[PDB]
Amino acid sequence: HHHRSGNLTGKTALVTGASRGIGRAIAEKLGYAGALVAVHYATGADAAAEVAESIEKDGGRAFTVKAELGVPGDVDVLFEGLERGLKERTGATDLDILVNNAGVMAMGAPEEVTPEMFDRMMAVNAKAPFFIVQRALSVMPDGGRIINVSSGLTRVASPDQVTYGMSKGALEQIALHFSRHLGSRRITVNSVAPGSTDNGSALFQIPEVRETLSQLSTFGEVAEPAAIADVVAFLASEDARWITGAFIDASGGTLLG
Amino acid sequence: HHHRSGNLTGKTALVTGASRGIGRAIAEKLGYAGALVAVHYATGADAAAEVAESIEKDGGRAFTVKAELGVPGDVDVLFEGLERGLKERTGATDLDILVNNAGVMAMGAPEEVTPEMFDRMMAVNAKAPFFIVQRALSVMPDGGRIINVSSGLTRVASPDQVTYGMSKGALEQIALHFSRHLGSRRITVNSVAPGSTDNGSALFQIPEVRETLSQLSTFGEVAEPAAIADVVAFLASEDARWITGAFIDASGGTLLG
Amino acid sequence: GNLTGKTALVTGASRGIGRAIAEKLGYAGALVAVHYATGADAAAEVAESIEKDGGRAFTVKAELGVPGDVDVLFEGLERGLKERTGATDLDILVNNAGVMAMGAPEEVTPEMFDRMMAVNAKAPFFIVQRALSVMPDGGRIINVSSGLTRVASPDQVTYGMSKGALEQIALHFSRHLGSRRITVNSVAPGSTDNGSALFQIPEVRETLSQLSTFGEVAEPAAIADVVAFLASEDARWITGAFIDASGGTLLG
Amino acid sequence: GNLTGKTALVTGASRGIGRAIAEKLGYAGALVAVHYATGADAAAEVAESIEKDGGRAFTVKAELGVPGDVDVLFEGLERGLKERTGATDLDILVNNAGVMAMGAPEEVTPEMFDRMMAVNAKAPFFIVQRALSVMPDGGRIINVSSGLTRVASPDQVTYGMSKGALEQIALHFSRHLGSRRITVNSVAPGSTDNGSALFQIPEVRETLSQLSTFGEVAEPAAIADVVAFLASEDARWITGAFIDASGGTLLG
Ligand SMILES: NC(=O)c1ccc[n+]([C@@H]2O[C@H](COP(=O)([O-])OP(=O)(O)OC[C@H]3O[C@@H](n4cnc5c(N)ncnc54)[C@H](OP(=O)(O)O)[C@@H]3O)[C@@H](O)[C@H]2O)c1
Ligand SMILES: NC(=O)c1ccc[n+]([C@@H]2O[C@H](COP(=O)([O-])OP(=O)(O)OC[C@H]3O[C@@H](n4cnc5c(N)ncnc54)[C@H](OP(=O)(O)O)[C@@H]3O)[C@@H](O)[C@H]2O)c1
Ligand SMILES: NC(=O)c1ccc[n+]([C@@H]2O[C@H](COP(=O)([O-])OP(=O)(O)OC[C@H]3O[C@@H](n4cnc5c(N)ncnc54)[C@H](OP(=O)(O)O)[C@@H]3O)[C@@H](O)[C@H]2O)c1
Ligand SMILES: NC(=O)c1ccc[n+]([C@@H]2O[C@H](COP(=O)([O-])OP(=O)(O)OC[C@H]3O[C@@H](n4cnc5c(N)ncnc54)[C@H](OP(=O)(O)O)[C@@H]3O)[C@@H](O)[C@H]2O)c1
Repeated sequence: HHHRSGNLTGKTALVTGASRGIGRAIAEKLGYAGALVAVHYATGADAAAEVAESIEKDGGRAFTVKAELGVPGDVDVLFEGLERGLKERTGATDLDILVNNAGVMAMGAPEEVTPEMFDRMMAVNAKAPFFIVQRALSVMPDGGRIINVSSGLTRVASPDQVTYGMSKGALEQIALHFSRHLGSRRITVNSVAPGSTDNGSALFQIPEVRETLSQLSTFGEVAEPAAIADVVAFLASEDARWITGAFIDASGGTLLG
Repeated sequence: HHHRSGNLTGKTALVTGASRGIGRAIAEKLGYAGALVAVHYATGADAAAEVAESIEKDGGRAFTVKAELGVPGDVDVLFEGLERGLKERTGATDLDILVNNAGVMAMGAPEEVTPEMFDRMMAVNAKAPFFIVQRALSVMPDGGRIINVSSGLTRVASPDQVTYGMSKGALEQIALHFSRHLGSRRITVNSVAPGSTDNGSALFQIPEVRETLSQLSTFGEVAEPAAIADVVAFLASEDARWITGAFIDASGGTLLG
Repeated sequence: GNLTGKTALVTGASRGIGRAIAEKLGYAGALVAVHYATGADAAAEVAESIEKDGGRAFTVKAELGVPGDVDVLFEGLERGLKERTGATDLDILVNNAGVMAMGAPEEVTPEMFDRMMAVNAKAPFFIVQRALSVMPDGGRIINVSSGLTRVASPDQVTYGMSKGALEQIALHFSRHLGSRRITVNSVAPGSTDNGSALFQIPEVRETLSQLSTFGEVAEPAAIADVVAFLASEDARWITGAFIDASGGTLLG
Repeated sequence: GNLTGKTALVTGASRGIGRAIAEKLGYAGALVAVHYATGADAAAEVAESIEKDGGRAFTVKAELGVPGDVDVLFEGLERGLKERTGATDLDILVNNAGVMAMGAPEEVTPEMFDRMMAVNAKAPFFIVQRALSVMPDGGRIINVSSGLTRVASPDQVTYGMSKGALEQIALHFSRHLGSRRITVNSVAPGSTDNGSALFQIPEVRETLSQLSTFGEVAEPAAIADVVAFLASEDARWITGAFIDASGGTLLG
């Protein structure tokens, strides 16, 4: 197996929800840069394997980690798999880069939202990222990186996605408070807000929604996942060392009013 | 019983957590303005009665409603009591003004936050306000008002209150998304962000915290609850008809950097 | 009313939003200085309307954006306040006067830029500066901005720049003046019918109405009611703020 | 590097942050126009440093904030680009040049105000305007603002106003230029050691260091690395943004 070197050679990274979509693109980019990437998934193990194998065929290093998030024991399951894999491959449990990308999306009348729907959105999109950050701190060296994938919908009124917006609003608070907490350790903590992005899902196959999504960006297109990944990879690098506690707009001009 | 008239005469209002602190001040001000005020509480029934009686002795109309928020059946319990009281006193269940003020606060190391602590903060401060709004829409006439009491801590990094900050970040999203949803009904939906406010609690009796809280405002004082209530009462009035989807900074210059 | 015994200057009060603000502050009991550049008869009408409804008011001419402007304004203001009250004290300052323009960004000239900045940002700064010498503790400074500082509008970029500058006044002066308990805030109206012919053209009115989540352009009274609140003791704990009075124009 | 074949103008590149930006863009492969007002020898040093490390660069003199400034700048720039590349195409524009000042708000003069606005807001607007005629699709406009647009700083209110105006350029022009895929963004450095004597005074350096959550003032390279990212294809989906490169100065 040939080894491609890059700016993140020697670093380790966890990307949650890396089996497809934006997460996949993030893992691929971090892997290309030289980071040993833990490609996390809930149930898409074949997709996750494809990503990890892609990273390795291109000269990188990667492995998959299964953990359903939003249920009791989730963070323990995640970190058992992560730390086993990191120890096997590096001799240590150190985690340099954490990308909280896994999330769920939903569209529906606000009048129809149930308490169970609210709990699930909040459990996956806000609660799990908090507890993943909390657990990561015990193994993240000084100079680390935490990047939380939010949404432009925290700045664009979208009644049919209020629950989702609430969960991402909570997510964004992680960067604000933890950036200060972790300043002395030089761990940067930032939110990245993608605009509408073609994740290859069934919902993007629907003509009615797909038509309106393209016009949200000032560029008149939805994003390719790679356009979001390139921003995350920058934040994960030395070049973004003076950026912390920030909201980074990667929406292609969706937040212009 | 003598009747004092004001700008809100004929209107009805629910103020959650109106037994003490900011909520009490809000109820008193809305009552003085002529609104029939439902003074809500969880367990401080004697304090709630004192508030309602204060409102009535000053020429207004008020009654108390018990509901523990953040538990199954909470919104049903709340609205059973509210609607019974409104029907008894007005012949209708119409609710003109909704103030989501009830909330919990906590200070502690981020490393020590437990999942149970997170759930409770989110259940009371974000989830319950969402479901209260959802339920209120079925009884709120066009021209109504929804005011959510947030916190300046959504804009000031405060590691020992990250969980609280997350919950208020979620809360703030309610005004953004619902303002658009409800535009055609002319129901305004806004967030108000108090700065540190003397609520008469035990925590304000502690010298160490009380000293640092006073210096957060550019005025070098903590707020009196009445200073926050006067802002809420404005938002509840006709004079604030062109304000919706807004974050209203009632922090006495706490958010200046 | 709640401003009885207070004095106020409302710049650009001869018409539009400023006229509505003057009328509202006067009704609440403030002695209002009704400022104008060339609209002397319209200014006189506003002052008379305030008097007619039981208040006190007078007019003060000053063309803003030219050398000597703030001197002219404050000579007229302070003389008029001293004559009427026995003091030059100014409790409430509303920087409302402003100019608006639409055009392709490629056609903006340096002269157009200077004029916009001179009236919309520079004059408000020097008016605030001069007002500090005569504003008692518990005073109020309210700057009328625009929602266009938050909504990308290429045909109004120079106006946007000027209002972005104006908004910084509240940020920095709120901290400077905290110990005097003078609040300093920006109010951002949405599209508001100022009585100009522009707003009577159906196609233009329709387009502008759709900017608000309410599907209407504002009446000036809707903005004035917000300003009067900020000028009152009810807004004593609001300083350094951006107050969105746009009818939901800033929702994305 | 990732900017090979691209051309760039960095205003105020003779020293400080602009010098670091020029050096970084040149290392990435851009032909860099190193602009200055009076620092000709320092500008020459920067251009030589770029050449020495394998790149291409040249200097262009223009005093900004005076009549004819943009004409002088673009005559020099376009002639130099045409000579070196055969075209006047400008891919990357960095409005970095700016003036800073501290003093009591009561002592600010109209002349001080005009100078600050002329250099920090007006010249960037007219530079952008002129650049549109020679910027190809896929270009980049990056305006260097300041964290002080978000941190109340009474002794720097006029600077704050000027930077608040500057920030509006990205908002409005991002929408104007979307169909050309030219991104327009503001970068906000925190306190950054620009090599001036101010930063060698221990007491001042200590105070400024505490503004960042890292307890240090920035090296110019930390800011330049952010600008170089924005100038690259990696930032193609960032437009109309405020990018906080302040080391956690804006946390409250
Ligand atoms: N697409 C957009 O337009 C858009 C816009 C803005 C922001 N975002 C945000 O970007 C992130 C990625 O979005 P996307 O469109 O790439 O998502 P997507 O294609 O659905 O992919 C979701 C990823 O998250 C994982 N995941 C979902 N639920 C999980 C759970 N409960 N536990 C563990 N993993 C779970 C999935 O794993 P499996 O494969 O195992 O199911 C998958 O890898 C999300 O946070 C989303 O909110 C997306
Ligand atoms: N104090 C500050 O400095 C400050 C600053 C910014 C924002 N805020 C926000 O302002 C709001 C009021 O704060 P405060 O200081 O006035 O509060 P406080 O004095 O503790 O009063 C809390 C009120 O909420 C009620 N409540 C608490 N938990 C409840 C629950 N689970 N179910 C139903 N009611 C519950 C309490 O009812 P009982 O009397 O029955 O217990 C009480 O009426 C909160 O949303 C808080 O987050 C406060
Ligand atoms: N209308 C809107 O949709 C809208 C929306 C958002 C914000 N705004 C802001 O609200 C404020 C008032 O706008 P408006 O629509 O009411 O404007 P308007 O109807 O055009 O009235 C302009 C007022 O300002 C005065 N003025 C203009 N230039 C002046 C100068 N150089 N020196 C002294 N006074 C000058 C005018 O005095 P004369 O009568 O003597 O000419 C007049 O009283 C402005 O700052 C504007 O930017 C307006
Ligand atoms: N340093 C900080 O802490 C800091 C923090 C935040 C933002 N900023 C911003 O970052 C940018 C660069 O700041 P810096 O600290 O690197 O500044 P600096 O060390 O003072 O360098 C100023 C540069 O701008 C040029 N310049 C100044 N006035 C000019 C004019 N009227 N016409 C043409 N060029 C002019 C100078 O050219 P000459 O050499 O010919 O005089 C010089 O190259 C500025 O926009 C500043 O506002 C700085």
